[PDB]
Amino acid sequence: ELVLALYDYQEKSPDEVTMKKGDILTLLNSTNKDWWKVEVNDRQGFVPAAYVKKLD
Repeated sequence: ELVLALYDYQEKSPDEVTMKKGDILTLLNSTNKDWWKVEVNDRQGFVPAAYVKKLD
């Protein structure tokens, strides 16, 4: 399942990942209402669910 970064997000903790607006990410875990685990290129970690949008 693919998602679109709606906004830039810079990582602020060791479970997080940095993404840039318009980036296309792989949705890994949408279990948490607030933080979704995504893959941005080679790196995986959590971003705000609200800053990404399911395409798929």
